Amino acid sequence: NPCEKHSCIAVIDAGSTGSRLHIYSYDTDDTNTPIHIEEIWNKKIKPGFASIQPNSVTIDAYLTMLLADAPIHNIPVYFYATAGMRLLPQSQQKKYYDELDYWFRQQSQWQLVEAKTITGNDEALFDWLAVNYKLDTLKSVQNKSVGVMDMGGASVQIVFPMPKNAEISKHNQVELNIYGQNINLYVHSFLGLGQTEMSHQFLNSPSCFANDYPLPDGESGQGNAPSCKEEVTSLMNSVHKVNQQIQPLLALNPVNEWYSIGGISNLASSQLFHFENSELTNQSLLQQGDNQICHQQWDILNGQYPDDEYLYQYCLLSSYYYALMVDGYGINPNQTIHYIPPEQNLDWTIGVVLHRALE
Amino acid sequence: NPCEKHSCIAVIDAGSTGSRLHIYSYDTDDTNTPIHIEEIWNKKIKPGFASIQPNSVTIDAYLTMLLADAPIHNIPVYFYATAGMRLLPQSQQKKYYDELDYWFRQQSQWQLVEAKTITGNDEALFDWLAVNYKLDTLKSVQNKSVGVMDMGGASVQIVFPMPKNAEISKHNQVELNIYGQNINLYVHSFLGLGQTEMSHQFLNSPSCFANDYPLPDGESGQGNAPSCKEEVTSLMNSVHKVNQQIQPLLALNPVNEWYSIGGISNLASSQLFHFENSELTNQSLLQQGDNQICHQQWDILNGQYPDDEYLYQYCLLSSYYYALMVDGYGINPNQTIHYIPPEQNLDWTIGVVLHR
Ligand SMILES: [Cl-]
Ligand SMILES: [Cl-]
Repeated sequence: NPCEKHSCIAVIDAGSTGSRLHIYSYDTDDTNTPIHIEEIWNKKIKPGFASIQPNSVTIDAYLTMLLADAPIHNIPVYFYATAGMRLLPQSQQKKYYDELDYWFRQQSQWQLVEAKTITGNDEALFDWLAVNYKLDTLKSVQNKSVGVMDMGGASVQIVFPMPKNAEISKHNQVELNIYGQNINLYVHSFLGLGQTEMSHQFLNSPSCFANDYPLPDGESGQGNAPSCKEEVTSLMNSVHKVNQQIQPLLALNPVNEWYSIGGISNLASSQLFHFENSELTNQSLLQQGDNQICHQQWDILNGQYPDDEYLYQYCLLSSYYYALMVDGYGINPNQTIHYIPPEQNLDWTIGVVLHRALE
Repeated sequence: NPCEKHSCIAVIDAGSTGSRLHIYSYDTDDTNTPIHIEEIWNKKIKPGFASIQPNSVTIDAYLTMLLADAPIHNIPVYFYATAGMRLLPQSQQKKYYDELDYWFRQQSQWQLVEAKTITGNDEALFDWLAVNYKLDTLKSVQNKSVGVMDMGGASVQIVFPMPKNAEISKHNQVELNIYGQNINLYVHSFLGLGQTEMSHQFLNSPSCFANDYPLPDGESGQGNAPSCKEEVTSLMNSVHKVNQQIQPLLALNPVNEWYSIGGISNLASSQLFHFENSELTNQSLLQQGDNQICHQQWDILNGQYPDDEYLYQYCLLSSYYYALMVDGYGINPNQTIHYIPPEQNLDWTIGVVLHR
């Protein structure tokens, strides 16, 4: 038991399709920042916390199931819900936290520090911290601007270095002091551009599905990644104005290197795709998606990759990631995007180890 | 027990936000078509069926919560799911039906006749039938065109009279016979344009919420219904193409009387709005939404109307209904829109009684 000799905390990522408990051990350096962060337990249950009934019987069973079988007890716990909960009226969110806080108060082997819905901005901050901890770029001043994108189930985040600026909302900027240095980041998140929210507007678009895929309106897929990508661009830009919001900032604050986590890692490392060195370009992503998925017959594809649960959306997702990065964020279609290998299955929770404040 | 003296049927509308069980008694006329339809039981539960974990304990508990206290069990059941399920691929929907079928194989009072996800087009037909049955316009050849809109949580339906049309997907029209008259309807369902799904595109848009309402990203609302409405219009027309599909057909087949069911009734009959005779116009809906929610200080307005979980959405919803009906369907902003009083809890299920 490492928690007898090292600091440990638990961080629960309560996301849209489940809740994932992580337990991290670590030490602290002379700037009192965490170092030697190690994950010693990782367990996910379904479904998403915001999707269960907010009553004591249900929440109690859910929390019990999540915290069952934990090898370590008697540590602090941070329960951070993200977009799944952000989608609910705040008076509904309150019932959940009331019930969960109550559950924690009537037991004494987990010490609940905080249970709340974090903003997409806090979540972007954590995204940027987790990736840069892994790349070991936090301890020393960086010459290169590292940008991070999180392609999540229920929101997407973008975050990159930017100097303190009086003309951008203060909720989109974070200044942090970590390892002795000051880092100033622009943070942004989008709910309606999450994969779930975005997909629910295109399920009847034939260009976004493999040929003969049955669309819910009774028509057939006729997959065409560029056509699908143009349609998704209308959501990005005519509706959400991502281009107007994000392209001026990246032009004034260039990113030297892009890293991504979330669904993009999962799609890119699927056997339908061929990428080396855990990196892709948007150009290649769209072309591969169009050739490998959009232009194939659904039943053949489905038969060839069984129990591959988001397969039916791969044509749409290829197109949507392009539309988001290139048409929305303005990123060159030939620029390299690093993705964190999906085996490490990284989420933003390491950022909570590193940074315990919120907005 | 009214089912001793009359035919009865149970019809569940398993929509995106909840399922509503209705039990209807009825007699029939000389064609064996239902008449004298009365509702004898109405129970709603939440959340939507398609949103619960598809394992057997969760599905069985939900069906029990829906059906077990019903006062009559030995009757035909039609379980029709709609847009909540349309959001899921067929392999996921199958899991839900397999468990559901099993639960019915165990409760052998109920006679499950069908449990399936219906098409948006069948749903729209049901919408039109249910509303016209209640208005009593079915028994005779109407000299006016009655249109119906169903403002659901995940999809929205529009349906109105239109003669056969070689230029229109036959997915979008239906001929029906009822009470011995033929009627052709145009039908259309727009998936993702229901109020819940659509609201998930706008929760951080300051134009769509009361001044200083705290948005999920930490920003403040800065309500302005024309700005909100325009954003919603981009979803309707840049993304979904509603105007291009619907406006030319209403131009050629005008509707004299629009009726609506679903969320518009709940919004319009709330205490924030002032409408008489269960009808509104879009122009009045937008202006009242704009003046009495969008342009209000949130904390003050919230303290003024305490009893009201959805109040904070009224800026967005007023702007949305306007975008849909006026910018999407092309309805004159001054044309009366009748909405069914919310206390009737009218959905499309009367249509199942009538057409199966
Ligand atoms: Cl549909
Ligand atoms: Cl947010």
